[PDB]
Amino acid sequence: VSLMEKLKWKIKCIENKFLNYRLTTNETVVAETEYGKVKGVKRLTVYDDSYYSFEGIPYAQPPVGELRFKAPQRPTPWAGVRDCCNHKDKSVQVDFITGKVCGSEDCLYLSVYTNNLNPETKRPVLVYIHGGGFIIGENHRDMYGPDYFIKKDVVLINIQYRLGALGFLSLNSEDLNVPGNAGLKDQVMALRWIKNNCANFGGNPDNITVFGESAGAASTHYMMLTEQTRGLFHRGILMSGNAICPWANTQCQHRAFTLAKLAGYKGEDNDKDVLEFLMKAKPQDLIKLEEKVLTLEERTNKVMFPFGPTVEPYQTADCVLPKHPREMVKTAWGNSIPTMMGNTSYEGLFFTSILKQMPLLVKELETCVNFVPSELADAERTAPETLEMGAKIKKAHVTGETPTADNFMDLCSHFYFWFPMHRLLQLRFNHTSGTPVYLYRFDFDSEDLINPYRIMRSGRGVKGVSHTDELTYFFWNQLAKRMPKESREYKTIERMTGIWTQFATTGNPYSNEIEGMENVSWDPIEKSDEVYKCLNISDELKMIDVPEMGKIKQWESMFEKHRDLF
Repeated sequence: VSLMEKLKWKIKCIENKFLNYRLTTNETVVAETEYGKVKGVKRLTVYDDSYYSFEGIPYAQPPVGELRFKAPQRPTPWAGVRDCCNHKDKSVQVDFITGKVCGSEDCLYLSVYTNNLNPETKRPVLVYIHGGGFIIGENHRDMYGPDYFIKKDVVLINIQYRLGALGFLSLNSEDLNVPGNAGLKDQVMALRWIKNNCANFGGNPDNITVFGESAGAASTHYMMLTEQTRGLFHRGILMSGNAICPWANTQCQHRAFTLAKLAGYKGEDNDKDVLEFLMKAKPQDLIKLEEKVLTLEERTNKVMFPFGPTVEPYQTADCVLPKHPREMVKTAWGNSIPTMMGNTSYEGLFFTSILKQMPLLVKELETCVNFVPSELADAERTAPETLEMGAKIKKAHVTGETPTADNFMDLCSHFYFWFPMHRLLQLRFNHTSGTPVYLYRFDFDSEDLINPYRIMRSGRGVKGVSHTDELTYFFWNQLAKRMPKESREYKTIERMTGIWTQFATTGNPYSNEIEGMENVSWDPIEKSDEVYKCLNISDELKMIDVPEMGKIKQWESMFEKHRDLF
């Protein structure tokens, strides 16, 4: 458990060291950027492809010292040619295997990849925003390698942004000018850099697609909601997440004091003095104590992370979320670009690790009161309003006589992913105008090719298609290897990067380019279909009604006399 793969991870980080060097070439090139010239280097893949790599391009000022917790400031445009032949490090975070803190505050970088720099005509630009709960993640190629996408004629850009309290501290007093959402404002400025720089790498600035998985999906949705990013891109793909997910959003303004207190602060709960302490502390001490900010009860109520995107307590210079997610769906420019959304066929299997420890988690399901949406439920969660709402949940997911893991994990698929998706689509349908949304369901199961997230649900061996299982067919990671191109895994890489690039190009995810799509006719959802159609992606590709629709609809029935709140 962990120490097992702790040494594994160690003896697979040193691979990535011996393979990264080996796959480096001598072919350097220089591209224009608005801040000055940048030097990249051609790299190779295990499939005998190659691509140009520019890593460590700053899109903002290093947010250190006085810039800590504040909105990003654009960088200093440099003389000469800046080295981008190496990664820069990841935002400060608790690494999943080591367990202790890694990364740096100097993390506001993006990386640009493409198989050809002078291309004949201009390529679609895909911008990937990583997930990780807004508390972990990176654009390092041990985790998100572009090796599969650069088989296609696209420009791929992978961004970083501030995580944890360093990204998402929020304070009421306008005075202190720490409204929240620093990490989302980082994303905004990365997208602004992309808009005005992608042409320098062969990109088409009229054909940008933003996509992300989990917190990166919530992020992509936030970038579709704010008027700050209006017009800055043209398609969005939400993979296992949106901004009205219960975990995508927390009111955290009174949690800074608690963080300060855990770290040694002596003084009041006044924000000015709380800030003066948190500005002086070592970044790693804060990040390691993040752990403990949420209260014992906040956890019962399913608040997942102490700091994250929030409704800002006032709107200044660079605001992005002046209002709650459901309300921004109203005039949001992004409802009017082509969109694809989807989930895996067993998201909640991504709770085995948690559940393993104190299986008491399961008895929750005896009334399911804790999974009632927080906005409908009472603080104690025993108002007859709440016990009866929970009975509705409880019936949709408890299958027989007594609750288990599968019911709990199945319940989690809906609480954290499918139900919010449903709520978003229906809100979207009436804050709208003609704009296709397409649904997929990722249902391809394999153990011969994996990604690191599998050992951070330290599961190994276990079937079903968990949250994050799809990333393996989009991105290279240091646990990957060269599969034979007959294999079901290689074919799935082909299909997934093919569909995503097809969507990025025309706003329509279908083509006869895709072996296996030959019998797929895949149309969007509209305001009126009673039941959602989706492309189910397995060893075969098949259009089907979402199997989850029945459980979704009963979740909707908790709102039968609170319809305004649905």
